[PDB]
Amino acid sequence: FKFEFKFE
Amino acid sequence: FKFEFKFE
Amino acid sequence: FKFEFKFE
Amino acid sequence: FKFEFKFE
Amino acid sequence: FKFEFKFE
Amino acid sequence: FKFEFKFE
Amino acid sequence: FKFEFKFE
Amino acid sequence: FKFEFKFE
Amino acid sequence: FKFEFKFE
Amino acid sequence: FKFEFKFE
Amino acid sequence: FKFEFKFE
Amino acid sequence: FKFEFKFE
Amino acid sequence: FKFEFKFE
Amino acid sequence: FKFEFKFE
Amino acid sequence: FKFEFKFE
Amino acid sequence: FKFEFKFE
Amino acid sequence: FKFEFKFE
Amino acid sequence: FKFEFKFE
Amino acid sequence: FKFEFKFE
Amino acid sequence: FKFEFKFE
Amino acid sequence: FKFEFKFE
Amino acid sequence: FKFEFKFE
Amino acid sequence: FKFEFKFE
Amino acid sequence: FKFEFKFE
Amino acid sequence: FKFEFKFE
Amino acid sequence: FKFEFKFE
Amino acid sequence: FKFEFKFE
Amino acid sequence: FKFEFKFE
Amino acid sequence: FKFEFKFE
Amino acid sequence: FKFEFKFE
Amino acid sequence: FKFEFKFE
Amino acid sequence: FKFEFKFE
Amino acid sequence: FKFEFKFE
Amino acid sequence: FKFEFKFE
Amino acid sequence: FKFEFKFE
Amino acid sequence: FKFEFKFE
Amino acid sequence: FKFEFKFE
Amino acid sequence: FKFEFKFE
Amino acid sequence: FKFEFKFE
Amino acid sequence: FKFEFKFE
Amino acid sequence: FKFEFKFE
Amino acid sequence: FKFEFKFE
Amino acid sequence: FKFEFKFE
Amino acid sequence: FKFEFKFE
Amino acid sequence: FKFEFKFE
Amino acid sequence: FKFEFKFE
Amino acid sequence: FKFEFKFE
Amino acid sequence: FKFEFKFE
Amino acid sequence: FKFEFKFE
Amino acid sequence: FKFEFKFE
Amino acid sequence: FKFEFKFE
Amino acid sequence: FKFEFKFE
Amino acid sequence: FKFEFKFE
Amino acid sequence: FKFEFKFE
Amino acid sequence: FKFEFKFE
Amino acid sequence: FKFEFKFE
Amino acid sequence: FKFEFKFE
Amino acid sequence: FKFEFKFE
Amino acid sequence: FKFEFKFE
Amino acid sequence: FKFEFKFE
Amino acid sequence: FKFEFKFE
Amino acid sequence: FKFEFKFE
Amino acid sequence: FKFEFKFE
Amino acid sequence: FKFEFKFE
Amino acid sequence: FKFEFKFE
Amino acid sequence: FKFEFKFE
Amino acid sequence: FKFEFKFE
Amino acid sequence: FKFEFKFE
Amino acid sequence: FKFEFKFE
Amino acid sequence: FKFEFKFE
Amino acid sequence: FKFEFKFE
Amino acid sequence: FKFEFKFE
Amino acid sequence: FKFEFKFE
Amino acid sequence: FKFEFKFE
Amino acid sequence: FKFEFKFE
Amino acid sequence: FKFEFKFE
Amino acid sequence: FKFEFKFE
Amino acid sequence: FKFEFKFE
Amino acid sequence: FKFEFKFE
Amino acid sequence: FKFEFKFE
Amino acid sequence: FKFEFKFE
Amino acid sequence: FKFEFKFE
Amino acid sequence: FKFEFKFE
Amino acid sequence: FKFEFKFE
Amino acid sequence: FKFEFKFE
Amino acid sequence: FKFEFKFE
Amino acid sequence: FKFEFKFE
Amino acid sequence: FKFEFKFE
Amino acid sequence: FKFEFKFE
Amino acid sequence: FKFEFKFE
Amino acid sequence: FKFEFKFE
Amino acid sequence: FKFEFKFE
Amino acid sequence: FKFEFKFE
Amino acid sequence: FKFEFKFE
Amino acid sequence: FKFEFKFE
Amino acid sequence: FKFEFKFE
Amino acid sequence: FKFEFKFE
Amino acid sequence: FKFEFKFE
Amino acid sequence: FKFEFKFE
Amino acid sequence: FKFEFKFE
Amino acid sequence: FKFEFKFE
Amino acid sequence: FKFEFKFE
Amino acid sequence: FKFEFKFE
Amino acid sequence: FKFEFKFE
Amino acid sequence: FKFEFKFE
Amino acid sequence: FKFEFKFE
Amino acid sequence: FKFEFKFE
Amino acid sequence: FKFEFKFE
Amino acid sequence: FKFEFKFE
Amino acid sequence: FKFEFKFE
Amino acid sequence: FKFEFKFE
Amino acid sequence: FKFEFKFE
Amino acid sequence: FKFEFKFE
Amino acid sequence: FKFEFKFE
Amino acid sequence: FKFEFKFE
Amino acid sequence: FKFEFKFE
Amino acid sequence: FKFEFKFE
Amino acid sequence: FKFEFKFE
Amino acid sequence: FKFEFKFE
Amino acid sequence: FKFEFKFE
Amino acid sequence: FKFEFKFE
Amino acid sequence: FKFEFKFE
Amino acid sequence: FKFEFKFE
Amino acid sequence: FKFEFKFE
Amino acid sequence: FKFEFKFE
Amino acid sequence: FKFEFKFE
Amino acid sequence: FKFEFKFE
Amino acid sequence: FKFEFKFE
Amino acid sequence: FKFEFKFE
Amino acid sequence: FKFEFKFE
Amino acid sequence: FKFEFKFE
Amino acid sequence: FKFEFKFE
Amino acid sequence: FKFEFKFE
Amino acid sequence: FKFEFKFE
Amino acid sequence: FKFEFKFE
Amino acid sequence: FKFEFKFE
Amino acid sequence: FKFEFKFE
Amino acid sequence: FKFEFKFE
Amino acid sequence: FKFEFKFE
Amino acid sequence: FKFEFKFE
Amino acid sequence: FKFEFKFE
Amino acid sequence: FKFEFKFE
Amino acid sequence: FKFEFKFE
Amino acid sequence: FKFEFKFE
Repeated sequence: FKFEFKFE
Repeated sequence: FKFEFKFE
Repeated sequence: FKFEFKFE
Repeated sequence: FKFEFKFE
Repeated sequence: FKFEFKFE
Repeated sequence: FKFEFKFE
Repeated sequence: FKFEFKFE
Repeated sequence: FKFEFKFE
Repeated sequence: FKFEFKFE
Repeated sequence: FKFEFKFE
Repeated sequence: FKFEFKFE
Repeated sequence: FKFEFKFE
Repeated sequence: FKFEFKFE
Repeated sequence: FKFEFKFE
Repeated sequence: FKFEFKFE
Repeated sequence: FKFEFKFE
Repeated sequence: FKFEFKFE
Repeated sequence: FKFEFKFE
Repeated sequence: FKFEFKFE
Repeated sequence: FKFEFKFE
Repeated sequence: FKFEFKFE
Repeated sequence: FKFEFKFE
Repeated sequence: FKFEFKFE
Repeated sequence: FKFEFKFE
Repeated sequence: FKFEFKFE
Repeated sequence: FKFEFKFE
Repeated sequence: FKFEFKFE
Repeated sequence: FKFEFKFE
Repeated sequence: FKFEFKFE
Repeated sequence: FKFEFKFE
Repeated sequence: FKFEFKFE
Repeated sequence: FKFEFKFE
Repeated sequence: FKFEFKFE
Repeated sequence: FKFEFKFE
Repeated sequence: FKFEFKFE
Repeated sequence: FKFEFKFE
Repeated sequence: FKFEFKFE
Repeated sequence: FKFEFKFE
Repeated sequence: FKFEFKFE
Repeated sequence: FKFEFKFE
Repeated sequence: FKFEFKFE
Repeated sequence: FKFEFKFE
Repeated sequence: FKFEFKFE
Repeated sequence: FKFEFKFE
Repeated sequence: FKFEFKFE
Repeated sequence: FKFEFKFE
Repeated sequence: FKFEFKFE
Repeated sequence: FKFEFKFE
Repeated sequence: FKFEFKFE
Repeated sequence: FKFEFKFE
Repeated sequence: FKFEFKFE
Repeated sequence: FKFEFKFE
Repeated sequence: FKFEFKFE
Repeated sequence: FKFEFKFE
Repeated sequence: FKFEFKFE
Repeated sequence: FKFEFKFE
Repeated sequence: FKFEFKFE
Repeated sequence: FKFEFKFE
Repeated sequence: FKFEFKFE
Repeated sequence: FKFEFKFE
Repeated sequence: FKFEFKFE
Repeated sequence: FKFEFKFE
Repeated sequence: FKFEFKFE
Repeated sequence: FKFEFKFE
Repeated sequence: FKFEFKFE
Repeated sequence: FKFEFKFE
Repeated sequence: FKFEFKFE
Repeated sequence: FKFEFKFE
Repeated sequence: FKFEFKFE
Repeated sequence: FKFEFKFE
Repeated sequence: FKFEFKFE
Repeated sequence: FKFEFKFE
Repeated sequence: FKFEFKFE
Repeated sequence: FKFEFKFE
Repeated sequence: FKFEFKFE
Repeated sequence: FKFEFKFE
Repeated sequence: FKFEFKFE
Repeated sequence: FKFEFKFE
Repeated sequence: FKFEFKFE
Repeated sequence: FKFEFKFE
Repeated sequence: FKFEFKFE
Repeated sequence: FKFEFKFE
Repeated sequence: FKFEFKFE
Repeated sequence: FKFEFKFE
Repeated sequence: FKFEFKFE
Repeated sequence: FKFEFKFE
Repeated sequence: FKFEFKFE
Repeated sequence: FKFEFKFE
Repeated sequence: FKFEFKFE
Repeated sequence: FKFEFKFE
Repeated sequence: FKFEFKFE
Repeated sequence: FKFEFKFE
Repeated sequence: FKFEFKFE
Repeated sequence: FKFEFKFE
Repeated sequence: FKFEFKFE
Repeated sequence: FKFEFKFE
Repeated sequence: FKFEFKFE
Repeated sequence: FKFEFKFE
Repeated sequence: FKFEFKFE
Repeated sequence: FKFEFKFE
Repeated sequence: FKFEFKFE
Repeated sequence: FKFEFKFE
Repeated sequence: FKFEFKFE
Repeated sequence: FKFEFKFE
Repeated sequence: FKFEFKFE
Repeated sequence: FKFEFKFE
Repeated sequence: FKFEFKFE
Repeated sequence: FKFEFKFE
Repeated sequence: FKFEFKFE
Repeated sequence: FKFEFKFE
Repeated sequence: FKFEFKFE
Repeated sequence: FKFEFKFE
Repeated sequence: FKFEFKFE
Repeated sequence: FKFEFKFE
Repeated sequence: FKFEFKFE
Repeated sequence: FKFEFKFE
Repeated sequence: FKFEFKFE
Repeated sequence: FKFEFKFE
Repeated sequence: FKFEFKFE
Repeated sequence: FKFEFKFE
Repeated sequence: FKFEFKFE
Repeated sequence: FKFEFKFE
Repeated sequence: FKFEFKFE
Repeated sequence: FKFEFKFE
Repeated sequence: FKFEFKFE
Repeated sequence: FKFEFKFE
Repeated sequence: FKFEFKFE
Repeated sequence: FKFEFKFE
Repeated sequence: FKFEFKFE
Repeated sequence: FKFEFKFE
Repeated sequence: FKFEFKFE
Repeated sequence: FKFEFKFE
Repeated sequence: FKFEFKFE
Repeated sequence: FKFEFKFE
Repeated sequence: FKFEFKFE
Repeated sequence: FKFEFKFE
Repeated sequence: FKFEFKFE
Repeated sequence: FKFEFKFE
Repeated sequence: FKFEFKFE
Repeated sequence: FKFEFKFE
Repeated sequence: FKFEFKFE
Repeated sequence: FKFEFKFE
Repeated sequence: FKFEFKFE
Repeated sequence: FKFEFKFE
């Protein structure tokens, strides 16, 4: 399982 | 306002 | 899986 | 008011 | 997949 | 009141 | 695909 | 009461 | 495609 | 009561 | 295409 | 009770 | 095209 | 703002 | 069971 | 900021 | 039951 | 920073 | 029972 | 459009 | 579009 | 009972 | 779109 | 009782 | 989209 | 009582 | 998205 | 009373 | 996302 | 009273 | 994530 | 009064 | 995780 | 007054 | 886990 | 004033 | 109180 | 008070 | 008070 | 006050 | 005050 | 004030 | 003030 | 002010 | 001010 | 200002 | 300012 | 600014 | 600034 | 900045 | 900066 | 910087 | 820097 | 640096 | 103990 | 006991 | 005891 | 002890 | 005692 | 002692 | 006494 | 002594 | 006395 | 002596 | 006197 | 003498 | 006088 | 004379 | 005067 | 003359 | 003047 | 002239 | 192991 | 293992 | 494994 | 494995 | 082991 | 694997 | 694999 | 072991 | 793979 | 051992 | 050992 | 041993 | 030994 | 021995 | 020996 | 011997 | 011998 | 012999 | 695009 | 993007 | 993409 | 990405 | 991916 | 990643 | 992975 | 990792 | 490691 | 290990 | 190692 | 070991 | 080694 | 792993 | 060993 | 070796 | 041995 | 060897 | 408010 | 032992 | 042991 | 409000 | 162990 | 309201 | 273990 | 209302 | 494991 | 109402 | 895994 | 009402 | 995966 | 009522 | 993918 | 009642 | 795409 | 009852 | 209004 | 298990 | 109105 | 177990 | 309004 | 399993 | 009215 | 056990 | 599996 | 507003 | 009326 | 698979 | 036990 | 009336 | 695939 | 605002 | 009456 | 026991 997030 | 999402 | 969002 | 959406 | 929205 | 929609 | 709406 | 609709 | 409506 | 409709 | 309606 | 209709 | 109706 | 997640 | 997290 | 978790 | 944790 | 836990 | 109704 | 009804 | 009703 | 209603 | 109502 | 309502 | 209401 | 409301 | 309200 | 509100 | 409010 | 607010 | 507020 | 705030 | 605040 | 804060 | 603060 | 702090 | 009008 | 209108 | 209009 | 509009 | 528009 | 729009 | 748009 | 959009 | 978009 | 997005 | 995305 | 993400 | 991710 | 993660 | 992870 | 971990 | 672990 | 451990 | 009453 | 009366 | 009166 | 009243 | 009045 | 009032 | 007025 | 008011 | 006004 | 106000 | 304003 | 203000 | 502003 | 301010 | 600012 | 500041 | 800063 | 500082 | 028994 | 039993 | 039994 | 049984 | 019993 | 049995 | 059985 | 009994 | 059997 | 009893 | 009794 | 009693 | 009595 | 009494 | 009395 | 009294 | 009286 | 008195 | 294939 | 497949 | 397979 | 499978 | 298997 | 299984 | 088995 | 099991 | 057991 | 047994 | 036991 | 027995 | 006993 | 068994 | 007996 | 006894 | 008796 | 006795 | 008690 | 008490 | 109690 | 209790 | 209790 | 209980 | 209980 | 239970 | 239960 | 269960 | 269950 | 189940 | 089930 | 299933 | 199923 | 299926 | 299916 | 299908 | 109940 | 009910 | 029930 | 209820 | 209750 | 029902 | 049921 | 209630 | 039913 | 209560 | 059923 | 049915 | 309450 | 069925 | 049917 | 209470 | 069927 | 309260 993998996950990645970016904001701004 | 900017957003990003990654899954799998 | 990929996702991208923009507001404004 | 502006919006954007991206998928896949 | 693409999407775009405008209001006002 | 004004509206817009884009798809594809 | 395109869409447009007006009210008033 | 006034209305408008656009498609395609 | 076009559309127009009036009421009243 | 009054009504109107336009198409095409 | 055109349309018109009256009631009353 | 009164009615009206227009077409074309 | 024309149309008219009365009741009563 | 950056984020990451791993599971399994 | 395994887990991993990253921030920044 | 880094994190880790193990279970079982 | 077992558990393990790491930080930094 | 390191941690450990055992139960049962 | 009893009943009564008027329209128009 | 008057109505009258009796039951029983 | 008037209405009249009586019960009982 | 009694009842009454008007539209338009 | 006017409305009128009476009960009892 | 009594009731009244207007739209538009 | 105006509204009017009276009770009692 | 009394009531009033406007939208748009 | 303006709003107007009055009570009493 | 009185009330007022604006969005956007 | 602006807001405006008045009471009384 | 009075009120005001801005986001983003 | 900016914020603005005024009261009174 | 007055208020102001920034995140991130 | 920066913060900014002003009052008065 | 004034305020400021940093984490991490 | 660093911290920074300023007041006034 | 000023402030500073470190953990770990 | 139905009314049909077929033309064809 | 229905009203049917076929045209084919 | 229905009204149908079939064209086909 | 329904209004039907078929076109096929 | 419904309005349907079927095309097919 | 509903408005239906079928296209198939 | 609903609005449906079915395509299929 | 709802807006429905079906596509199948 | 809802907006639904069903695809299937 | 909700926004629904179904895909199945 | 909600946003739902259902896939299934 | 909520964001829902269902996957089943 | 919530974010939900339901898988099931 | 909450983040929900359901898995069942 | 919360983070929930529900498995069940 | 909370971190929730449910397992049932 | 909390950490919860619920099992049940 | 709290650490919660529920088991029921 | 129902009682149906159709008109049209 | 059920009772229908369909006039049309 | 139930009572329907469907006008249309 | 219901009482249905349909119009349309 | 319940009372419905559905106009449409 | 309810009283339903549908419009549409 | 309860009172509904659903417009749509 | 409630009073419901739906719009949409 | 309670009063709801749900717009949507 | 409540007063609900929903939007969406 | 209580007053809610839920936008969503 | 409360005043609720939800956003989301 | 109390005042809430919940953003989420 | 409180003032609540939630974020999340 | 009290003032809360809960971020989460 | 308090001032609360929650984070988490 | 009191000031809290609770991080968790 | 206090100043609270919680961590956890 | 259901069982229905409708009489009417 | 359903079992239906109609009697009218 | 359904089973219906209609008598009428 | 349905099984229908009509008797009239 | 449900058991349904309708009477109208 | 249906099976109907009509007697009348 | 349907199977019809009429007897009258 | 449910049991329903509907009369109407 | 239908099969009808009419006797009468 | 539930027991339902509807009367309308 | 529940027991419901709905009248309406 | 609950006991429900609805009246509307 | 509960007992509920809802009137509306 | 609770006793509930709702009135709306 | 509780007793609740809700009016609204 | 508690006694609850809500009024809204 | 408690007694609560909530108004709102 | 307590006595509670809430007003909001 | 919709596609049916009915075999029977 | 549906695909129907009937058999019987 | 949706796919049905109805056998009966 | 659904897949329906009916039998009966 | 969702999968149904309805047998009846 | 669901899997439905109906029987009846 | 979720799994339902509904028997009825 | 759920497993539903309905009966009825 | 839960285990639900409903009856009714 | 948790275990529920809800009878109703 | 809990054990729930509901009745009602 | 914990044990609940809730009767209601 | 607890033992709960609720009544109501 | 969760497990439900609902009988009704 | 602890023992509760809550009657209400 | 406690023993709780609640009443209310 | 401890013993409580709380009446309220 | 205590003995508690609450009243209220 | 009389009381009576006996132990042992 | 024995006990006795009077209030008021 | 033994226990006894009287109220009122 | 008599009570009786025996343990052991 | 053993237990016994009487009310009323 | 008699009770009987045995454990172990 | 073992368990036993009697009511009434 | 007798009960019997055995585990393990 | 093992389980057993008797009612009535 | 006997029950039997075995897992694993 | 394995599973087994008996009713009645 | 016997049941048998095996997974994996 | 694999699956197996027996009824009756 | 035996069942057999294999996926993948 | 692949699929397989047996009944009876 | 055997079944076989392959996709893609 | 591709498809395949076998019955019997 | 074999089947074969190809699209696109 | 009158009511009477018996059990056992 | 015996039951009785009286109404009116 | 009268009612009577027996089980077992 | 005996019960009684009176209303109005 | 009047009410009366009897138990036992 | 035995059952009985009486009405009227 | 009379009813009787047997199972097993 | 006897009870009484008066309102209005 | 055996069944019985009696009516009237 | 008036209220009256009696017990015993 | 009489009925009898057998399966297996 | 065997079946039986009796009527009258 | 006697009670009284007055409001307004 | 008699009936008999066999399959397989 | 084999079948049988008997009547009378 | 006024209030009055009597006991005994 | 007799019937027999064979397929394959 | 007598009481009084005045507010505003």
